[PDB]
Amino acid sequence: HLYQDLQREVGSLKEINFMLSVLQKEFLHLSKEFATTSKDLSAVSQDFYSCLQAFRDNYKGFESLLDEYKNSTEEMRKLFSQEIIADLKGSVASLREEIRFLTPLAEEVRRLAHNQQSLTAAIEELKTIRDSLRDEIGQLSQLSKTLTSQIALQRKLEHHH
Ligand code: NA
Ligand code: NA
Repeated sequence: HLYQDLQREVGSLKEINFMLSVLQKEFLHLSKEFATTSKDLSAVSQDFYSCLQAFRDNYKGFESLLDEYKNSTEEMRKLFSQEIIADLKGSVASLREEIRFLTPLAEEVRRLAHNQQSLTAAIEELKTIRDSLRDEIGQLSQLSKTLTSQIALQRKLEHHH
């Protein structure tokens, strides 16, 4: 019931992995389209590729962590503290909300540029989203890395049985 509870809360990680694959390329494309129009917008759009790639690099690790929680022992669950579970839930929820904001901005920038409108607010929003995603994907990455290492060490120390 704990695993079915957290899994419901976090949702499909594969869905996030796929959507970030789509969006990282959409924004690399945008970065090439505007290289000679807005240096500033091109730079932030290019930044999004590596920012989103960090989640994909860690995707197998995140799925593995969820599986470990699914098959957890009484000793393993102590590593899954309430603080850590809350951090997992809140960073994944943050990713989903940020993606909701990020998705329409590529076309919005294309539309603004066509009608010669100011790109300032779009660039500011893209910078804010990039920084937020960097923070949350990095927190998720570190959380998963630490927990998996702790689980491995606990199992290694149980090997004597
Ligand atoms: Na596309
Ligand atoms: Na968090």
